[PDB]
Amino acid sequence: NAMRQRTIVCPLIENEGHYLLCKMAADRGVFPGQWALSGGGVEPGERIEEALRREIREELGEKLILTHIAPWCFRDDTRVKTYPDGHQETIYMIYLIFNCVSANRDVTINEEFDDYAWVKAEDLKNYDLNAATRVTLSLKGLL
Amino acid sequence: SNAMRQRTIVCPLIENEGHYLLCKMAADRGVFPGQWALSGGGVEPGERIEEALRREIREELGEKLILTHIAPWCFRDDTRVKTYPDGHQETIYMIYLIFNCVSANRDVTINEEFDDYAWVKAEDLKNYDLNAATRVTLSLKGLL
Repeated sequence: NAMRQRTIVCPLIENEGHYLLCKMAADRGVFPGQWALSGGGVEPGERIEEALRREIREELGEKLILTHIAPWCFRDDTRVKTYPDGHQETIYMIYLIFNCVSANRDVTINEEFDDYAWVKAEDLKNYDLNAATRVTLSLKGLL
Repeated sequence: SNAMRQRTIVCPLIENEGHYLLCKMAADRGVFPGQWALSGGGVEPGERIEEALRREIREELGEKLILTHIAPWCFRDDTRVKTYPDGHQETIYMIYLIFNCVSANRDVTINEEFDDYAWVKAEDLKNYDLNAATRVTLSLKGLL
């Protein structure tokens, strides 16, 4: 019952009353094509905002310009991952969620996603959100 | 990649009847020796962060203090030189996970990290020599 610890940095990116959501690539997860916030794990020797900027660059492209980044909220969770050989790993995850504002809307998604959208705040509640994203947006009072 | 030691810290802001618990760090150890502080410590592998918080409270403040409300509040990073009892020092890159907390009672037994403790109302906080991290946190809370 192997374990891993992951500190996840997650930007909630706003631009003119719209928030960026990304559609998870079809091969990811149990429910194909749910919408989510971007983000990923901090690497050893990396400051948390450096990790956030790296994740944004990797997933959303280097043309997206951030005008503001600030810590917002955190929580933890656990996930049991089952491997092809049948063994399972418990992943202890700490979510660090940041409020961010972008200057622009230019996004080039990587292989993690199949689509993206700048969603009007009042429209977020109509999207097929993944579980973690639903929890986060509910905390923000956006749903 | 920088070469610093890293640590995730869980930190409770503990209120009881409108007073906040401050602890005075011993003069020869800690990130902020000799100043008044919010407590806190590291998360171990396999521990949920609230379990780590509760463990740290039990170790530093004793088993009799009962936490009746705990909720994530805010986070930030910090870099500080930590002092050890043997006299050596290290620069540590820390993530602070700060929780809003309420205790049922005021029974505290402090460990060797501290040499005093007090339950302090907001109006009186600036009267204490608060460490830099504690001051930033209490400001974010609107108490300062």
